[PDB]
Amino acid sequence: RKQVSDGVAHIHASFNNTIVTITDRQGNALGWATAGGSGFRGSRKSTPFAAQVAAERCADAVKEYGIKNLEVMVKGPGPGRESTIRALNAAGFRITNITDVTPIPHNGCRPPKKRRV
RNA sequence: GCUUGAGUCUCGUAGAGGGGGGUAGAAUUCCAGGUGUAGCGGUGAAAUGCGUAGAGAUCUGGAGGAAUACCGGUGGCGAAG
Repeated sequence: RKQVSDGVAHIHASFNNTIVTITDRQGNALGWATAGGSGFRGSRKSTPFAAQVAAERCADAVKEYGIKNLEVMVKGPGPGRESTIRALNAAGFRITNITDVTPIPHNGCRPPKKRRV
């Protein structure tokens, strides 16, 4: 409907997935799409190429809004995160800045006991 | 008998030493919302499980429990824990 020209992107980046969702600095969501929502499975769904395709299916999914400026909130380990930031840059968005917003607890809770092979 | 051992008094310095009572910010979880769709989750690959009664993701508000990131250093205190 309307125009923003400067939105916000959020790349949740797990070791198993990398979901990318956009809003306009208001929490009112606009467009979301996952690396897993495109037929990919197994290790294939955890590749930076899956990140590229995901970026493309958000970029096309936002053409009506047509923002020309982006800020990216990269969170969590990213295998595919490393390449997602420049795919959007090429998708017709002059990314202003990147920000590592990975939440760090002040020893609030006991973490789960990780893999023990 | 004596004052060197051992004790007492006057004056200050450092400290995660101990007990009790207050309070604070991140973080996880749940609930109430607003937006928002087909996925989420995990794996060697899957499956159980979760999702159209609207999940996952995003912003706001609330509730409860536990512990206090950097400072931090084989640095400090304590008879040991």
